[PDB]
Amino acid sequence: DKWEMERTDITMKHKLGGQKGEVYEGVWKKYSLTVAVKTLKEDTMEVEEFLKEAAVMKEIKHPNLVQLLGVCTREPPFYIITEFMTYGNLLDYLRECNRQEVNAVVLLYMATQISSAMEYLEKKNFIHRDLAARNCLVGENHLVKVADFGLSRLMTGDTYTAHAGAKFPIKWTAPESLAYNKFSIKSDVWAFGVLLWEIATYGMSPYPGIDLSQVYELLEKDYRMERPEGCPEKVYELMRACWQWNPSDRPSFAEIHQAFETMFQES
Repeated sequence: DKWEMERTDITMKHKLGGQKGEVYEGVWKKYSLTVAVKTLKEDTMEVEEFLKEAAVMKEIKHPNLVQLLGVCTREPPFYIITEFMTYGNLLDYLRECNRQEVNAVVLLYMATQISSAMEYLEKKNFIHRDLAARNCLVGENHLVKVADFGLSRLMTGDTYTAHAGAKFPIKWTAPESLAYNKFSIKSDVWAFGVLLWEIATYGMSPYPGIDLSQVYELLEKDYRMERPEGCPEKVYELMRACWQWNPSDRPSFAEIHQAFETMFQES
């Protein structure tokens, strides 16, 4: 493909973290450009899987989804090269910020950006399956982008059944996923509600102190997290709409983005 790069076009500079693989800060030499590089650890994740992740990322083009720049797929070790985001993941960012700078209007701006990305995936027949603040990245001037290594192809809106034995992040996971391993764009909507709660609390852990093995049983009986201190009523109403028991009663991402755009532009 046009995406293929020579391995010697990039040089590694720093390690950022690991694992199923490692992520490096590197340099694209001809352009003197700082980039991010994801590598495949041998032998953790299967190879065809990794390569398919790259294939899918080739079709993605949106200001709030992390942009692919090139791949190395001819020989091991394999690389996926993307744009570099200066300020790391959104969870640590919220936990460590100056709240006088990162104020209410900024929180609205962040939600608007993320929902724009999800509206795009909704139109293009993709699902994410691990939406959470830990998987969003931050740049200068409160720019936010969603990481997209785990996208799956799925017509809007059919259902994907996860593999037997899979383990989920329980406090972000929709009830139909917890009980029957079923995922759709509506389970992405549920998880988005939890992400909004993360943003409103500047990165607190959800359902504090509540034993994981009882979460499902509470959701069945209509327990939901309470309205956070300082959270606007309309935003909380949006949260609660995202957490309706029946998937078809939950709003679409186009509606959610419309609502946040209006709130942002009115503030």
